[PDB]
Amino acid sequence: GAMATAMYLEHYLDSIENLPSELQRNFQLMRELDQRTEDKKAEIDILAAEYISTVKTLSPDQRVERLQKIQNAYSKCKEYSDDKVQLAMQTYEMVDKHIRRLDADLA
Amino acid sequence: GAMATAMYLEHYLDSIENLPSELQRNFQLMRELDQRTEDKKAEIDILAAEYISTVKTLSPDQRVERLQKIQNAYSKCKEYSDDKVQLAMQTYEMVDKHIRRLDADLA
Ligand code: NA
Repeated sequence: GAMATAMYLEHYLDSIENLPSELQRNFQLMRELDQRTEDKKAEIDILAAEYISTVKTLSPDQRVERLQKIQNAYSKCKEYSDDKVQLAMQTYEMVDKHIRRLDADLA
Repeated sequence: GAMATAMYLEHYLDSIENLPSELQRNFQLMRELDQRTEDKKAEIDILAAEYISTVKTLSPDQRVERLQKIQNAYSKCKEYSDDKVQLAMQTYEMVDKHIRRLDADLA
């Protein structure tokens, strides 16, 4: 059913500029949350790359410093990732609600 | 419009370094904007292809992840087409004002 997928997708995309109020909200919350996730990813990239290059210049405590510090950033990034997945599923019901009504009014 | 603008560029054919700064800026922005506009429309076609071809096997959370990217790109084209209209309007109204000084002077 690629026909219906496409048809519904199109009809949806012509409705973006006035979605339901709670749906815009959810998309905005997901955007802000995606930012927190993108930033923590770029942050982890540094701590990783920095640790790799400057690896030999480190004692046993200075190694256990960076790892236990990176563990904190990975754990934090995961909270965001897990939250997004929940906020996404919640939003999917709203999108399915909207497309059904949208396409009922177009029939 | 275009014809006026074509004749304006024909006047400076050799001496394009004489051509006003506000106008030389705008003529580039129009060319840059057209690339960014033409890229986003292509990106949307690919993203929509991915979505049509794999929606059946995608979980609700993943269906929303895809929909985020397509929405945002679709918003960006809408934005880039409003930008192109208003930039060409401003560029054309500038060219007209510059034509009135050169060719259509009141003396
Ligand atoms: Na006069």
